Amino acid sequence: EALSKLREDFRMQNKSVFILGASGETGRVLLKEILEQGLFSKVTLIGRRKLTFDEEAYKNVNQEVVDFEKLDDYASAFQGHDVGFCCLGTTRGKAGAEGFVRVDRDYVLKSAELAKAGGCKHFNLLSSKGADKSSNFLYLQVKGEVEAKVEELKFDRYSVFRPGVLLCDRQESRPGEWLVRKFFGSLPDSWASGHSVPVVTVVRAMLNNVVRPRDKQMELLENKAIHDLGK
Amino acid sequence: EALSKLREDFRMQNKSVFILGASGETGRVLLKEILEQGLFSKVTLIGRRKLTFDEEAYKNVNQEVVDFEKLDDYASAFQGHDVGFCCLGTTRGKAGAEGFVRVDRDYVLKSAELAKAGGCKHFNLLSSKGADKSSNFLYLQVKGEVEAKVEELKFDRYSVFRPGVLLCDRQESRPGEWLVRKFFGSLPDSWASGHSVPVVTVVRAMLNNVVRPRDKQMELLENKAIHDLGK
Ligand SMILES: NC(=O)C1=CN([C@@H]2O[C@H](COP(=O)(O)OP(=O)(O)OC[C@H]3O[C@@H](n4cnc5c(N)ncnc54)[C@H](OP(=O)(O)O)[C@@H]3O)[C@@H](O)[C@H]2O)C=CC1
Ligand SMILES: NC(=O)C1=CN([C@@H]2O[C@H](COP(=O)(O)OP(=O)(O)OC[C@H]3O[C@@H](n4cnc5c(N)ncnc54)[C@H](OP(=O)(O)O)[C@@H]3O)[C@@H](O)[C@H]2O)C=CC1
Repeated sequence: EALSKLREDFRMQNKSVFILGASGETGRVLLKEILEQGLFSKVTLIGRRKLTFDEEAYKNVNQEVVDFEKLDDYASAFQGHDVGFCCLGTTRGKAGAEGFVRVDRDYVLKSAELAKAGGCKHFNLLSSKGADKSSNFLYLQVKGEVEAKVEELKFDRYSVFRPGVLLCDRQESRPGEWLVRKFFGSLPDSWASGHSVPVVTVVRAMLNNVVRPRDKQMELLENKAIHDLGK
Repeated sequence: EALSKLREDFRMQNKSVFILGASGETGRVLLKEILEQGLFSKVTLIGRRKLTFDEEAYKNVNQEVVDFEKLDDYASAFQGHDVGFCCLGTTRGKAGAEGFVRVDRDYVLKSAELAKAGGCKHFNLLSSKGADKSSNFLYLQVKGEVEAKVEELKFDRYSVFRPGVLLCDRQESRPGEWLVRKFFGSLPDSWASGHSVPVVTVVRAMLNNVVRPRDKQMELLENKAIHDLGK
């Protein structure tokens, strides 16, 4: 109800959004929810390849195909958007150690830099629970490092999300949750919420947050807060 | 290619199929793949509630809404199908201990009994890795018990599938796999396949198996075999 009011006010602001990582599993859910909620008057995807869609609402989605190795040459793709969401990410297994840093730190930071120069007022970064630039684990070290480097850009509003392992298709209430929980010991039915979170809940938290009036310059939501806001 | 030949031969046999648990996550993927592959000339869902669908192919799907507490009164719903798939299942958290036994053992066994009496020649049961009727863990004890009780019905062909924890949306190649694997230690990139499996792979294994000519009266596929056959 109050949230409904915030969404209406937000739609009246005629805001545009750009998304990095829309082809990914979190990104595709974010795009779908953005279209289902009709929060933005213009939606632009920025990525390495053109995507093909099903439903009709996708017909109005703009796509900017870029070469991340020469991103500066595609600076125009980052011009004029009010809000940005970054769901890009790879793994060491798929890209090697250096390739992982290249995507999760370099491409993300460069994109953020171009977005700031392009007028973006609210940048949203999908990070991970445990992000720590001092970590000895490459994945968490890089997440902590890129969080800090994007903070330095000083967006009017910067939101960092640190979800636990991403679930899908109600895994949290299906038999697999019982099997995993039992493997770890005699635990309470709410144990899973501490280390995991459904991707739809993460997206709902991101969009419920986007319609709240800007307050603090930097917001960082840990897994519990994501569960609470993504209700 | 050889598999393509088996599928063609199977379609020429004009077989009908019934599915229990089509509303579930594995069941819905099984139904979708059955329609996409066009393996059966008649598809019937048996369950506690009527389901509503999207795509056109679902228009020919028959639905039998039954009361599992009085299943004998719905014996006609099990009449005449050649193949049956059971993807029913609940949890202790959702149904309590007795309620879990009621669904996973009682409803499943009763359904199998009615299917056998109804002429079903090939019954497929979705069980779990670790199923053991002697287990001290309720979930695995019940899975092991119902596997044995259905074996006693002596279907012409009985296939039991024991998948590890069910994944979805490429979780096996996304960052969550790296996080979970690292939590467990320094492990090889193929570690996850030993304890988990994508639901689509499970369904593909089930359907690749269904088109193979009957050989042994009972077949039991463990997680590795499911990964291999569900390629
Ligand atoms: N999955 C999980 O459990 C968790 C994930 N995270 C974080 O959330 C974010 C999203 O994760 P998730 O949705 O699972 O990721 P996915 O693997 O589903 O999506 C990854 C995205 O990044 C893009 N990408 C990857 N490599 C490149 C590249 N070399 N060049 C250009 N684009 C690239 C992909 O594009 P393309 O389709 O072209 O490859 C895709 O859009 C990541 O930053 C991840 O670290 C946080 C907590 C847990
Ligand atoms: N998820 C996992 O990781 C694993 C699952 N398994 C096994 O695979 C099977 C399928 O699992 P999964 O797809 O995740 O399950 P889901 O929870 O997605 O689906 C469960 C199904 O059982 C039906 N069901 C549950 N309770 C009742 C009831 N009281 N009366 C009638 N129908 C009921 C559901 O119907 P409705 O929609 O009406 O509730 C639904 O069709 C289960 O037997 C599970 O134990 C095996 C290995 C791991």
